[PDB]
Amino acid sequence: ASQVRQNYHEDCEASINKQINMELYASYVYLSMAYYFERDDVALPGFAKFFKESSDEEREHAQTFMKYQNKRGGRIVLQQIAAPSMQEWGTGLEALQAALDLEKQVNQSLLELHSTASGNNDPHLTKLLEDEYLEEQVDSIKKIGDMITKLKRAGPHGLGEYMFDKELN
Amino acid sequence: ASQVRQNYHEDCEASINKQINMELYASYVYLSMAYYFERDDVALPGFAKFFKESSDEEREHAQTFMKYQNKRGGRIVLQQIAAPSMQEWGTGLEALQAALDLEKQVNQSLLELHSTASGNNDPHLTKLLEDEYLEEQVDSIKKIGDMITKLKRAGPHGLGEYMFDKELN
Amino acid sequence: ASQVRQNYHEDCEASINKQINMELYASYVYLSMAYYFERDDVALPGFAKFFKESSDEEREHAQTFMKYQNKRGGRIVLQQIAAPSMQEWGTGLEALQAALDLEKQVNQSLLELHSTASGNNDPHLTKLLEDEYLEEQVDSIKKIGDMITKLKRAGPHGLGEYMFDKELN
Amino acid sequence: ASQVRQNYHEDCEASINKQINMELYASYVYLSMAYYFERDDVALPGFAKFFKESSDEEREHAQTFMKYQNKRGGRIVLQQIAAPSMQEWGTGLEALQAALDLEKQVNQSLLELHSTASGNNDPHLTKLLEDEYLEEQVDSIKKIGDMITKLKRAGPHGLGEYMFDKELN
Ligand SMILES: [Fe+3]
Ligand SMILES: [Fe+3]
Ligand SMILES: [Fe+3]
Ligand SMILES: [Fe+3]
Ligand code: NI
Ligand code: NI
Ligand code: NI
Ligand code: NI
Ligand code: NI
Ligand code: NI
Ligand code: NI
Ligand code: NI
Repeated sequence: ASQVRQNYHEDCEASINKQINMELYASYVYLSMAYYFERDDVALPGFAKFFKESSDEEREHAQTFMKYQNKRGGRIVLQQIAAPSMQEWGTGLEALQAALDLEKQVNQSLLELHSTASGNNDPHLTKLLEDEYLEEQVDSIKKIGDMITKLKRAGPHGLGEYMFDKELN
Repeated sequence: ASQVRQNYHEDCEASINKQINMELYASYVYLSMAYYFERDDVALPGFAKFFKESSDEEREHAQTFMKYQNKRGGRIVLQQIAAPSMQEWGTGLEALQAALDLEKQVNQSLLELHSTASGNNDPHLTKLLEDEYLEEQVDSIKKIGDMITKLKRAGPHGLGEYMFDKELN
Repeated sequence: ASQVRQNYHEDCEASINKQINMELYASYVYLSMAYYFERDDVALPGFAKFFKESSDEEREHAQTFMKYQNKRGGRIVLQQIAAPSMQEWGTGLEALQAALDLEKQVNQSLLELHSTASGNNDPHLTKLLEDEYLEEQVDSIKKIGDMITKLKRAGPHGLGEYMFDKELN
Repeated sequence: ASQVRQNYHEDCEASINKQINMELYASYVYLSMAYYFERDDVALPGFAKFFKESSDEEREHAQTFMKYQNKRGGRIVLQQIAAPSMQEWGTGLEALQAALDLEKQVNQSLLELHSTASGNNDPHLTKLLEDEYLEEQVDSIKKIGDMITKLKRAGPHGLGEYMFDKELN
């Protein structure tokens, strides 16, 4: 084993590698959305900026897990990153609804990782998940939920979508 | 009696204690409204901020009456603070209408306190009420009335409610 | 359910609402103490300031739980706030002893909330409690314990109470 | 009559002249106390400063009434200023007790002046009394009451009197 490895279960190591792939996938989905909203026939620059920054954040989430893997003496194994589920994302509201669903899927995976870490009595890893991931995920889900409600109020189509887009820009 | 007490009628002392409870109740109502407007299915941050600041102000009104009670040599008696009349406040307009009704109820109580003070020939207390409470109350009622009119013009639902909320934020 | 709700048990939601009421009650108790110590026949401005700031802090604790309820998709339910157990709090030492007892009651409630969250496998909530509440509570209990010991040394009556009051101011 | 005189009753004019004398008398009493506390066998510099500043304030109160008399077209009539009731004021506590009694006598005179003004339907004068005199008087009575309580706690003799004197300096 690695000279640093201590109290680090192989199941947690493997689950971290799977989570790295999921974070990279989420980054790719948000990158797709970002440039969809810069199409000349879409032109929603607030949504584009929101999803560009979300894509950057998920790439950083993946990197933080890669750093963690190395810190504990596990070994990073990278797999193919799936194509985003769509090439075109529809309205601003439909993209936010897809984002909410994705964030909740990621949250479920993080909670399953926490259960794996708890069951293997790894408090360093439950700590990482609670402080660096679970809090960010709940905050993101509440923010996107708020955004869906505000957009449904303002629009969700036409002038209201145009005006809501400005609050993101 | 207190070593400081002079020209301070027991009826005014008791009426101040009842008003302290009413100010604390109004603070509680506005606190309820503030966090109602931060629900993920409401998401009106301008309304939330307006009612948060209103809640803070009413708590300060209560404290100023508590300080006054002590200044005159009366004794503060604190009672239960009733639960707000609602748990959910409806639309922004319905909350403002409830706020206007509450502010007018508080105003009526303050005017009755002024009549009690006048009838007991307490010009220090009629002074406090005129300068620190009655002016603020009339200004608040005019402001909320204005807000109701502006929101009815802009909305009061949908995009207009969304846009009006921004002027409060 | 709320569009944001995930892994949030109804028992935790209800326990958070009960804790909100307890924090508001503690705020009310400390508000009572604060203005008791500004009576002309008490006149302990250091104690008054200590309990005024404590009252503000407990109101903030309540608000942080209200924000948390909304963040997780629970629904805030506000109840009557009981009158403080006393109208007059006696000596500075007796008030600190009452405060220590109240802080330990609040701590016990927070620990029971943590046990509820743990038993329902909610690591986001055990996280909130550990980082935002349990640490503050233990620090507050140690501070008030220290204060009781210092006041018993200095006074606890007469000149020593007068001098101790200055270290709080 | 004066070219400026309007709605100014001769009874109010005479009562203002009597109040001018009372304010000057109070200034003289506090001047006596101030230098009593600078005797080599008393040596309480905090008390001395407190009463020096109180003496200055009462002289300013007299001058504000003289300015008011002129403003309304009344005519200032100045009378003998009585010697202070004592030449030696005893302990710090006895001086504060004498000051509290004097401030309450002045307050009673001001309230009688307000009743005279009210009965003669002079709202300019009831205004002056409420804003410039009655508020200051109640604040002064509460402050001296607080001071008596703090000094009784700290001392009122010996080391506690020595230490209390420092908080005034
Ligand atoms: Fe992520
Ligand atoms: Fe108010
Ligand atoms: Fe608390
Ligand atoms: Fe005066
Ligand atoms: Ni579609
Ligand atoms: Ni996020
Ligand atoms: Ni309705
Ligand atoms: Ni107001
Ligand atoms: Ni006792
Ligand atoms: Ni605390
Ligand atoms: Ni004597
Ligand atoms: Ni004064």
